Amino acid sequence: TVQARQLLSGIVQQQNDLLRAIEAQQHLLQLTVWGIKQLMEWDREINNYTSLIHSLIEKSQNQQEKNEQELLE
Amino acid sequence: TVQARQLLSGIVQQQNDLLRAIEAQQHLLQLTVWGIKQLMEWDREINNYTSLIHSLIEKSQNQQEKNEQELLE
Amino acid sequence: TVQARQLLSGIVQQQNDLLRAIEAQQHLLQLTVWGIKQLMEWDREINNYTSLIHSLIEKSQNQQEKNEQELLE
Repeated sequence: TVQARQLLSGIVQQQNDLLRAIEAQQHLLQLTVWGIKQLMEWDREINNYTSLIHSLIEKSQNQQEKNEQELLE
Repeated sequence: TVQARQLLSGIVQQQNDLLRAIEAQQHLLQLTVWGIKQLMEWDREINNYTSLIHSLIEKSQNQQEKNEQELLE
Repeated sequence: TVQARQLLSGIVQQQNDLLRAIEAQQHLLQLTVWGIKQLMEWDREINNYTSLIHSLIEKSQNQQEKNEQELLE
């Protein structure tokens, strides 16, 4: 199981890596939006997805914390 | 195995969470492109990667559906 | 184990799919930044996160290579 636990641990870790990646690109999308916005429904679509994506990140963060707990058991 | 199935199920779920996150940031990138585009090769690079990324999302969506089936077995 | 190895292999694969997705959206964020930039601290925040995100992609790429090796064992 030790080697078994190893792979799953690097999968769980890799998922955390990906999530932080996704969060970091969010910070960047927000900036590009700000930039664009310094220069209609477009603003509406932006908010609909921004909310959606902040929603999905939260869920993932939560699921990440549970997967790491079930792995530590 | 029940607890074993549990972790893998939250990993599979987390992967779905990440994919939808990635898709939602795509909707947002498309919008920022539109925004930018309301104001050369740049347009070419945009299309090359847009296609690439829609390609990768499709594959992932497919692989997500298979991982969820192999887990339900 | 064969079926056991199967799921984990599609999870590892799915993670690669997601990473390449994330990298492809990076190429696109860079382009939208360039676009925006053709037209203050904003430039600083851009670099801080760009670095951060290139950092996270590297780590993930490395972790992807290890997970695929531990799975091939």
